[PDB]
Amino acid sequence: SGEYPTVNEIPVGEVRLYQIADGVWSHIATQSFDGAVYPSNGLIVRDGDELLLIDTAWGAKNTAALLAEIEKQIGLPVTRAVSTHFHDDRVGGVDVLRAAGVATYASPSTRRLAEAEGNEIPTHSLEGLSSSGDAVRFGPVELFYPGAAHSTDNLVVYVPSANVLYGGCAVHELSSTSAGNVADADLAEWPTSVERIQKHYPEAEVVIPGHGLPGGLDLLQHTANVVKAHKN
Ligand SMILES: C[C@@H](c1cccc2c(-c3ccc(=O)[nH]c3)c(C(=O)O)[nH]c12)N1C[C@]2(C[C@@H](CN)C2)OC1=O
Ligand SMILES: [Zn+2]
Ligand SMILES: [Zn+2]
Repeated sequence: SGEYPTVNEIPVGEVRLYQIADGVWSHIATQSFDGAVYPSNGLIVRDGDELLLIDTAWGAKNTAALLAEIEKQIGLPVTRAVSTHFHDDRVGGVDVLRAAGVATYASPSTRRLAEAEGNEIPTHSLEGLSSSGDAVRFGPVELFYPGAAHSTDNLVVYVPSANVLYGGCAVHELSSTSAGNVADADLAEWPTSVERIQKHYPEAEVVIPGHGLPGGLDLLQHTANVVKAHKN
């Protein structure tokens, strides 16, 4: 009823949307992995009379529910989607999107890693993002490669119209006490990559993590702290 949704307020197999700013929503879904339940976030950005989707809802059925929730709450067509790294909470559901007529995009590095690991594979390659600090425009957002962090391929997304920074899983929520799932992370480079984000988006007003509650710029420094301490 207004608060940011958690696993406790999302019906089973359901998706909720949360208005972040004018023409910017996050989407929140729930999924089970290795016997535990987790929330995860993505982004929706108005693209004129179309919508740009950032990341799936972690699963084919979740992502079908996501499209239905978008049509119910927003009513504009999702035409393009970007996956910010190769894990299932970012690409799981790309096959559903592609069959729905959504054009799916990711960096070549993400597409390679998804294919190698048996995850669903976005159709289109996003060039110009292979060196840390690279940035390219994509409809109403800027895509930024900060360097290796939560994964070697993780991208972040900035909505300049609203100064919204979508950090993806390279950014953790403030309540985070751990670095999350670090199976594919580079703990040594992660703080340097967060520093690049901080330097590049100093005017960010909202910071959205890959999982958990949005906040302000403090999420960036907190993420660095938790990752450095995890490594220690
Ligand atoms: C699908 C994703 C995933 C699954 C379950 C939980 C998480 C969390 C997380 C978030 C908060 C928290 O408190 N704990 C855990 C994150 C995260 O931090 O982004 N990712 C999760 N995967 C799977 C995988 C691939 C590898 C295969 N060998 C394992 O590495 C991942 O990042
Ligand atoms: Zn991940
Ligand atoms: Zn994640």
